[PDB]
Parts: sequence; structure tokens; C-alpha cells
Amino acid sequence: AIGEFMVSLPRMVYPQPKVLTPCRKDVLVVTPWLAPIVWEGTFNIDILNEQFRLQNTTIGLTVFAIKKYVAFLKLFLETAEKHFMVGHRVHYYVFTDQPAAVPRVTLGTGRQLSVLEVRAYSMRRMEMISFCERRFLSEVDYLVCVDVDMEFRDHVGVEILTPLFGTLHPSFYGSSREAFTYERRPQSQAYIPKDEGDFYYMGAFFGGSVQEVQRLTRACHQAMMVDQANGIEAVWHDESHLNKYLLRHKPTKVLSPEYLWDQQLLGWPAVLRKLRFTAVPK
Amino acid sequence: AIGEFMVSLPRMVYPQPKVLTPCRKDVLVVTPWLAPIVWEGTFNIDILNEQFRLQNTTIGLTVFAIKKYVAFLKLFLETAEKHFMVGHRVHYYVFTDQPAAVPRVTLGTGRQLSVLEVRAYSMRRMEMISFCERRFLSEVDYLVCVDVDMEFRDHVGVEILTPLFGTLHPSFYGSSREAFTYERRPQSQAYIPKDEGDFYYMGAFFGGSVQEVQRLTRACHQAMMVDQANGIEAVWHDESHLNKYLLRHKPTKVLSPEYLWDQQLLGWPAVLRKLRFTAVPK
Ligand SMILES: O=c1ccn([C@@H]2O[C@H](COP(=O)(O)OP(=O)(O)O[C@H]3O[C@H](CO)[C@@H](O)[C@H](O)[C@H]3O)[C@@H](O)[C@H]2O)c(=O)[nH]1
Ligand SMILES: O=c1ccn([C@@H]2O[C@H](COP(=O)(O)OP(=O)(O)O[C@H]3O[C@H](CO)[C@@H](O)[C@H](O)[C@H]3O)[C@@H](O)[C@H]2O)c(=O)[nH]1
Ligand SMILES: [Mn+2]
Ligand SMILES: [Mn+2]
Repeated sequence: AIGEFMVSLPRMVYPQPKVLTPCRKDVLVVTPWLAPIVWEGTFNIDILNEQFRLQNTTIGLTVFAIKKYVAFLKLFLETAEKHFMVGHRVHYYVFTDQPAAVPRVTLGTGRQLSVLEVRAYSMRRMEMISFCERRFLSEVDYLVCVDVDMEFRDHVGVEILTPLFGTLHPSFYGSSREAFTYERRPQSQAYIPKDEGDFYYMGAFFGGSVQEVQRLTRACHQAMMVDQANGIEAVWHDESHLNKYLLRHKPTKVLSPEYLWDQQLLGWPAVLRKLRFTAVPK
Repeated sequence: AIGEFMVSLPRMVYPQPKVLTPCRKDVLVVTPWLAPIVWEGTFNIDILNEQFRLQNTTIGLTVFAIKKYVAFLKLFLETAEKHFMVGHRVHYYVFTDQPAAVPRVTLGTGRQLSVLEVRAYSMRRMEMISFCERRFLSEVDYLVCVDVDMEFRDHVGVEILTPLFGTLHPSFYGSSREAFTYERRPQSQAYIPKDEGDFYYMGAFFGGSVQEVQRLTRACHQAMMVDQANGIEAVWHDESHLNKYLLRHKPTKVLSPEYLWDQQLLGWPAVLRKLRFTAVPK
């Protein structure tokens, strides 16, 4: 459930947070609109697990595996079982043009997988997320929407959950805003001028409550349709639109690049204590 | 309104948040349950003002002025007009045994004051807040509950608003938990053992959404009634109970001691960039 009566936490023994000791001094851990930026060392997962289990939280995870990308499902799902929301209720929604190619993956208790068949034609995921509206409202509390050509290597848990989140793109977290690859043509709905922008968010990992995710995906789909009607395609497709949306609708948490990393491309810099969810070649 | 459809922010020009530059390196700016701790330098008030004005947010402020404490109202209210939620809708609720002693204070536009008469007997504020339940639900989005023997000296605005907040007590923000003056007798409902506790919150400044404030004040009133029936009075009265509640129900923001300070007692230490709401002698 979200927003419902919250019962008392039980007694817990854990280290006292100390006001005059910051968790992390090397990174920004809160945005200027007071949204946490989630890095290792900023959260006590035991407190968070208690809070979310007491609400019997169910997390939906959407993933698209169309054409050759069905090959990525086995590693994606098997590593999700090891690292994604373990202990919580999880419902995977696998959208594919080849239901028979979905691997048979053994799931832990309280976890389920639904195969949803779609047509084969990246930019139409927004539309499909916004066919499933009624399904998701009835079945899960939060939605997490990710790319499939990825693997989990470390904990990805309830610390991410919030009404609306985006993830810092691993190539741009140190960049100034004029360097961000936002859509820069005023003719596109995704247009952001050079003096605007907080962050460059990656289209590969966003989420939130079902209501907020439906609002985002609806808005991005509508904006993409407008661009299509006007004969323009944003430079980075759905990611350009996601960036425009999150500029105008500030996320209530921001995930650090721990949550979307490419080790082949970018190595393992000092600012990353954990590499949680990472690109697979292709 | 709270929780309703959020329209898009307009274009804004402001400094880019930089991921590899923390706002503040000298203090903890997020709790281990991912609640912001509100210090100067952590928020862009222009972004927050936009967000809350777009929801037409109304803030209720409750204050009790019983017996000799009516003398504190003039400075309290006049300085609130200068510094508290300026630009937003505000409704003051002044609870007093002497309605005629309430000073005639000139209010800015969009601000109103109601005088509520009560009986003269600190611990019964929880009960009165939890007589007013229907009134507050109909009239305001957030409630802020404060002591009267105080003055505003600097900005106190929408950066504080969240479902549930407490404020760090100015005498104890650097203390280890065993030193906190929690109720330590197991016979009291307010009991917290020496190995538990995040922070020591002051009873003089707490708040949240109307729903969460009613939950807190109801729970504290019920706990205080149990203690009374058992012949025990918590060491710091309502503040002991507030501390127990916020241990078991984590606040979604924590205000730094900028928001409750005593300059006569504690001076102006380096960690405080602003002194916003401060004790008046008596
Ligand atoms: O033939 C395809 C092509 C794409 N996909 C799905 O769409 C996702 C995105 O495509 P992918 O090739 O992974 O794109 P990338 O270049 O790795 O990622 C960029 O492009 C994506 C789509 O615009 C955004 O989500 C990312 O943020 C952006 O970095 C894939 O993971 C799949 O889930 C398929 O299922 N089949
Ligand atoms: O005769 C009185 C006594 C108290 N009050 C009200 O109750 C508040 C609390 O009393 P006060 O004397 O200000 O208590 P303090 O010792 O300054 O504050 C401590 O006691 C309060 C009451 O337990 C808590 O709110 C504070 O966190 C705690 O620091 C006052 O500000 C008034 O609003 C009156 O109106 N008339
Ligand atoms: Mn990819
Ligand atoms: Mn006082």
C-alpha cells in the first residue's frame, strides 16, 4: 500500500546518526528541492526495509525484450532475483514479441512474472506503460522501468522508492548543464535551453508510484506524438522527453550512478562505492 | 492542496546543482531513512516556493498563549508576519484563556488569524490540537505547532513542509544518544532505552500534514493519559512523548537548530548560518 496508516516501527539497535558527521562529504546527497540523492552510506537499509515491509509494499518492474533483446532476459532476471527488492513483493512485467523465448527463471517466494506480448516495430515503451494503466494500479504500489541489456551486481532495494525518481546518467554526472545532450531545437517538445537543467537523467532507469509513473509516461508519449506530427524526432528519443519532464516535475529522489553504470566504458571511480546495475555488452 | 495533480514548473534560471560539490560538508543533510535535514545552503527557495504556490498551499500555525504568556503574542505574531511563509496562505490559530489580551496585529494579504478560547489549567496542547481536528482538515494543508515565547528573526518557509517533521533541540544536536534526556523509566509510555534514539527533538516546533499532525497529537495525548492513569509523568512532559513518537514514526524532514535556537544560552556557532526562530527571555 502507499499513503495508508503507518504502524509503529519495532525497537531497533543501529548506529546513531551524528549531526556533525556527514555520511558522504565527496558528493551532493540532497537536491536543491530537498530530494535525497541515493548513494551508498546515506541510508540504513534495515530502517527502510522495516518501513516498507510494514506497508506490505509491492514493486512492479517493467522490462522490454523485443527482437534480439530477448537474449538479455536470462541474466537480467536471474540477477534481479539475487539483488532487486529481495524480501519484498515483486511483480515482473516482461513485454516481448516472442513469449516463447522468455527464459524459465526460478523465482524466490513472493515474486511473480507476467509475460505480455506486444508488437515488434525504444520510444513506444511510454505508450505501453501508460495499455497497462489499470493492471498496474490494481497489482503494485510502485513501478520501476528499466532497460533489459543490463545486470544487477549489488543491492537495489527500497531506498529507491518514492513518488517519482530518475537516475543520473553515468557519463554526465560531473558535466555542466551546457554540455548536457538535451534536445536543443525549440521546435521539439523536449527542448531545454542552455541555461536550464538540473541533471542529465538516463532513460534506462526511472520509476515511482504507479500514479506518478503513469503521469510521466502519459506526458512523454503525448509529447512524442506532438513531435511526430511536427516532423521532428528528439536527439535521444524517449530520454530527451524524460529529461524535459523531470526538469518541469522535479523527482522526489534521484538515484546516483551506482544505479546505472557501464564499467567497460567508465571503469570504477572513487565516488562509486558500489556498482549496482550495470550495462551488458550490446 | 496536498497530493493533487501537479502542474509543470515554469522556466527558471538558477545555479546548477553540482553532483561533485556538496552544499554543506560540515553537517549531516539527510537522515539514514532518507529524510532531508534542513540547513541553510541545502535548498533553493525559489524552486520550493514555485512548487508550493502551484498547489495553493495553506499553512496553519498553532500557538498557545495561556495566563501570563499572552505577553509574548505581539512579538511572536509581528515577527511571523515578517518571516513565516511570506507569499503563502497562512492561518494562525491562537489558543488563549484571555481573548481580549490578544494584540491587534496587522496581517499581510492572504493571512488570517482566529482566536480560540480555552480553559486555563503545556501537556494539554496535544488534546486541543487533536477539538480542532475537523476545523483544520477543512481549512489548511499543513499544520505547524510552536511555542509562543519565541520570535522569528529570519526566513521560515515552505522548505519545512512535508508529511511529518521534528526539529533538533539546540542543546543536544552534538550529543550522543545515551546523553539525550529521553524518558528512561520503563513504566512510562515515553520510555526509550539507552541504545535507541536518532535525535533529541524539541517539543517547541513540530508539524506536518494535517493528517500526520493529528496522528501524532492523538498518539501523544493517548500515551500521556496512560501515564496519568499509571501515576507517572514523563521527565519532559509532552516533549518526552513527542520523542517517543518520532523514534517509532520517522519524520519525513528534520529541521536543523536554525529553526529553534536560544542565542542567550548558546551563542551563534559556526554551524549556524542563520538563526531563524529564537527564544525570548522567559
Ligand atoms: O531491438 C530492440 C531495441 C531496444 N529494445 C529495448 O529498449 C531498450 C533501450 O535500447 P538500448 O539499445 O538498450 O538503448 P541504449 O543505447 O543502451 O540506451 C539509450 O537509449 C535508450 C532508448 O532510447 C534509453 O533508455 C537509454 O537511457 C539510452 O542510454 C533495450 O534495453 C530494450 O529493453 C528492445 O527490446 N529491442
Ligand atoms: O503558563 C503557561 C505555560 C506554558 N504556555 C504555553 O506552553 C508553551 C511551553 O512552555 P514554555 O514555558 O515555553 O516551556 P519551555 O521550558 O520554554 O520549553 C520546554 O517545555 C515545553 C513544554 O513542555 C516544550 O514545548 C519545549 O520543547 C521544552 O523545551 C509556551 O511557549 C506557551 O505556548 C502557556 O501558554 N502558558
Ligand atoms: Mn541499453
Ligand atoms: Mn518556551
